[PDB]
Amino acid sequence: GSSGSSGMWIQVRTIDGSKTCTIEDVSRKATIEELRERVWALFDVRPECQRLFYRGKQLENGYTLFDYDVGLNDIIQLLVRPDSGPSSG
Repeated sequence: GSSGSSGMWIQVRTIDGSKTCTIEDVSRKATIEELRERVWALFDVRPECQRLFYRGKQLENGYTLFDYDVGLNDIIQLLVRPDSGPSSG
């Protein structure tokens, strides 16, 4: 199945620039949906509230790093959204 002796890591820095993390255990064919989960567990921010930007390109979800051709140790600006109302299912 998912092969890859060595794993991939990236630096998730907040657009503002206050805190930076280093997500590990990443695959070249790893979907973005799986990535958010991490940033959502570390920064405790929903996968929809937290925004990911790379090279001035609003990173999309559903596709795999391969699709976007992401590099190893690539910095991606993280922009989270505020409450934005009590809106809740």
